Amino acid sequence: GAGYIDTDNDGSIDGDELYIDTDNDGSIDGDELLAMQIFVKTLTGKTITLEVEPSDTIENVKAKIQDKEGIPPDQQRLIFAGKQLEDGRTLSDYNIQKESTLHLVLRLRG
Ligand SMILES: [Gd]
Ligand SMILES: [Gd]
Repeated sequence: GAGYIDTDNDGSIDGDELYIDTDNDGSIDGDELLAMQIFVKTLTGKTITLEVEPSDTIENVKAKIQDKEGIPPDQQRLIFAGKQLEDGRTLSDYNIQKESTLHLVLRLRG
């Protein structure tokens, strides 16, 4: 879940006020302050917006794609600026940051 919250009480909803609730439990904790949105460009042309943290593993990222799109992780390979992404590494390992684009290609074995 994501929503705007008027933290500062300007009365004017601002860009630095998009908050992201990863757990979907109604709140943002200290860890979710670092949450971000990344984009995943698929082959159907559809672009998926993902809610992630820099500590998320690529395997987690793939699990989230399945929640949203129904695609099994075994069928998923992710690419970021050339480097294909290893399941056990994190978004931070690859220096994947807010509003980065990942490419989702089709995994074929052998
Ligand atoms: Gd504000
Ligand atoms: Gd939360």
